[PDB]
Amino acid sequence: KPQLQRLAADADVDRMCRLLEEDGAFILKGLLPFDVVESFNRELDVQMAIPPPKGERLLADKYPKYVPNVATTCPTFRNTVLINPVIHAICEAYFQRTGDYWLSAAFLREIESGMPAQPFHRDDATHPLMHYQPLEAPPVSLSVIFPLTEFTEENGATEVILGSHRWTEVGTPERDQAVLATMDPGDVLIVRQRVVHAGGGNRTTAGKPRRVVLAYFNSVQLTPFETYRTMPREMVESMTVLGQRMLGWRTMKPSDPNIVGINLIDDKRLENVLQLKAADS
Amino acid sequence: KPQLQRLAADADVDRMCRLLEEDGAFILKGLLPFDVVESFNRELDVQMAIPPPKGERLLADKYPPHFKYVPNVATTCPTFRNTVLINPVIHAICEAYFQRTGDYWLSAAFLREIESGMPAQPFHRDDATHPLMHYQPLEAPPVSLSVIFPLTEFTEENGATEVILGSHRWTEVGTPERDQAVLATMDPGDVLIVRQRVVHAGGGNRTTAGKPRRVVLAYFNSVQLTPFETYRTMPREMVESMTVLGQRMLGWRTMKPSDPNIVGINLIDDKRLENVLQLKAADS
Ligand SMILES: O=C(O)CCC(=O)C(=O)O
Ligand SMILES: O=C(O)CCC(=O)C(=O)O
Ligand SMILES: [Co+2]
Ligand SMILES: [Co+2]
Repeated sequence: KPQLQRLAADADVDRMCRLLEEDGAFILKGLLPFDVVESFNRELDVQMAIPPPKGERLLADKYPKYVPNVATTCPTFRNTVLINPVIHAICEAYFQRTGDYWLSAAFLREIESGMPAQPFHRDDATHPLMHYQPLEAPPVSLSVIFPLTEFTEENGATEVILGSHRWTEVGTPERDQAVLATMDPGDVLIVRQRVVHAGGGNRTTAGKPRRVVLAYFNSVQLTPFETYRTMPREMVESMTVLGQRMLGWRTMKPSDPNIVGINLIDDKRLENVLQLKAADS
Repeated sequence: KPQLQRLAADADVDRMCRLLEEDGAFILKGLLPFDVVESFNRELDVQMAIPPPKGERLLADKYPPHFKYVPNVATTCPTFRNTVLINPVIHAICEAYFQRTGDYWLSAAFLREIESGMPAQPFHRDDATHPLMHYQPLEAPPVSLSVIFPLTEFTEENGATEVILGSHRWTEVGTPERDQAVLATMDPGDVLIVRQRVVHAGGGNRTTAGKPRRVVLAYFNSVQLTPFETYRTMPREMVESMTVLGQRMLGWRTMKPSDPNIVGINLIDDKRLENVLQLKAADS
């Protein structure tokens, strides 16, 4: 079976745009240096050391390993991994027909030994209107998957069904129609809208949990699933302009016919109503 | 030639949804009281009195000088925020119309005040703020609804909004002629409700004496779509003054798109936005 193509971090973005249309996904090898991986990894340990919260938990009081919206608690994500110039090179070429994009969610899944595999899916459930966009329409969503520990056949490496954005519906494919996304920490797996995929769980026995940070970059026409509006101004203003636009703190622009912009108030740019400073203001 | 159907404010909502299905639009007669209309205009007058720009006007700079514009009236006009925006007949229509998509909220609400001698608007669909709407099949769950408020009477002379009935079924907006449209001639207090994908335009003000035409447009869209105007800079005493419904409309609460989204949207820290904010509301 044709496997996921592996490209170097400085590969040709024109080539990456062809892989996403042909196969539906590709892999960047070693996009992020290991010490950025280790920084992010030690910042998530801090979060998994947080006391259990004495209130509701939307996806977590839903179940009997989860770190939501990692951009607000891990400075390594929001100030390094969020603004990776290769990723933004891929998003600009990918989103060229639909316009500006921003971060709709970024969270952590940890999969301990003995956990079952994840069902086949598309990342289409949060904004169900995507279910009804035809294949030829400008894409509105792009999945960016960061292995924080090794992805293996044995620990549940993500399974991607190549070319499956051409199916109208998911149905119920069998694990054997997919290929594995084995990767080193620092690698990245990019997944096109409508491509069927599934985490593999962790059939192992010895205690080594698989770690994956999942970032969904959507058209700015699509409401961010995570709202980053409660960040402190002081944390917001030490980000770059690029980061603030991802986290929804600036006015944005879908491609024409939206000839004005989006996320604005007082007929002014949100960053000017708030008089927002930025690290690269 | 068939016209827009005027209904009673107390009309069955199935009747309303039905007319949005085949005609694409209809009018409610006498939804808002006159006392509600006159103070909205007073508040708009307070805002119209303000000289407008020492600089950039994102929307107003983008369109010819054929109208005057007051943006995001929910933040400056108490009558809209506390009465018009939470009108139950408007919400009965929305809850029935957005049944398949789940929660809806307010993408924008603004005043248009059109001066005599301005030319007619061109026939558009309101699928430009979110261009992905062009691509939904007609039969897919709708994600946008336009609510058009006469703040003066609408007449053939002042430019009552021109609606082409059934135009949401067309493949393309195309090259439409004026007498394809029927006029939403209305009096202050009525409401024009216009389904997604209906082709339409504001008329030219061909009056010679009297006050300009005023219309307030409110766009309710699925909570899946990003609001054009963001109400996140309203004062906390102002937002806590609103009702739960009013706060859900203006983006201050976690919302729920239909399944397969079984979690929601507009949340943080895996909790509801209003919980994280300890947000009081007027009726909870
Ligand atoms: O766990 C993985 O590697 C896949 C996660 C995923 O695709 C999801 O959580 O939707
Ligand atoms: O409907 C009206 O009269 C106002 C004009 C309009 O529809 C628009 O600006 O989109
Ligand atoms: Co997924
Ligand atoms: Co319009």
